Amino acid sequence: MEQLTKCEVFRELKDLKGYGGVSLPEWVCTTFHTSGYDTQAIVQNNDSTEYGLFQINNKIWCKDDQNPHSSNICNISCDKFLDDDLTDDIVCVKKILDKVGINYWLAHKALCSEKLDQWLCEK
Ligand SMILES: [Ca+2]
Repeated sequence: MEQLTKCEVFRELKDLKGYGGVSLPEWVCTTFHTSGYDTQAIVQNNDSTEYGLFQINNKIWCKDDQNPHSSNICNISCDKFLDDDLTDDIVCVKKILDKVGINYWLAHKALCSEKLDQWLCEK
């Protein structure tokens, strides 16, 4: 467990601002509903494990020591998404948006396309 606060996420996701048409308040909203802002969120559900603040699965995007069938499109080890530096997470997230789009994150369409004003930080 290692969470950031809304305002910290707003500071650390600065590169994604505008990328793929998605604003910062959408990403701040999306990520709360995706991982609670916890950089070491790990969720195994059935056939895949999902890592970090962005919940990137070891199925298509990264290499996992316990799943050799991965496509590893991000060409990285999934554990590098469990640390405190979101620099590479952001790189992976740009490849996902290139290939799949922001709808990889279900909270976006469901809870974060409307009324983004509460997700603001002038702090
Ligand atoms: Ca990282």
